Amino acid sequence: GVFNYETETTSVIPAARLFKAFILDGDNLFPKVAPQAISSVENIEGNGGPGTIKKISFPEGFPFKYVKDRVDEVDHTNFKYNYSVIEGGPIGDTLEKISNEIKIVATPDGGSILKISNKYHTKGDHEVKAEQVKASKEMGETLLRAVESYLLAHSDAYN
Ligand SMILES: CCCCCCCCCCCCOS(=O)(=O)O
Ligand SMILES: CCCCCCCCCCCCOS(=O)(=O)O
Repeated sequence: GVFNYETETTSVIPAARLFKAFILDGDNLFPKVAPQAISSVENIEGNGGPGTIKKISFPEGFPFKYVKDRVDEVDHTNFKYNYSVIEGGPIGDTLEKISNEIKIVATPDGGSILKISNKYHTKGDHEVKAEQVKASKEMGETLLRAVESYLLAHSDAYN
């Protein structure tokens, strides 16, 4: 079955610039701006388009060693990014896949709004724990703020 989780957050970065950096160049930025959140990002196969497999390794002492994500869909026009956690970390005999959908909307003040949907695909009927989702939300938030700060301090990047 599927557990559906949802949340929203704001950014001081315009939608397109944030999408280009935070979403489309997370491979480069995450290990650079938040090394104590993500140690490395490895392209296993593909470009960045649908089907691309990436291996995200976490620092020593983290609850998980790594996860492998698969790019599902990339919409440059509507700033939509869909990806799935397909292996590692929480994935195993209790959890088959986590399908994520991200959308970034412009706001008139020059910022943006992020809408993220998480779907936990469980096999035999595990329960998904509140502290698992809450941890994942904290990770995403840490990544966003660290990228945000970088983009404020590096005006020439991702224009
Ligand atoms: C293994 C996947 C689950 C990880 C949960 C981590 C939540 C907190 C992430 C910030 C840690 C570091 O934050 S930082 O302020 O030093 O950059
Ligand atoms: C409200 C806190 C949540 C903010 C959203 C954070 C989502 C992380 C984006 C990773 C995109 C890159 O993922 S990738 O493995 O496919 O390259």
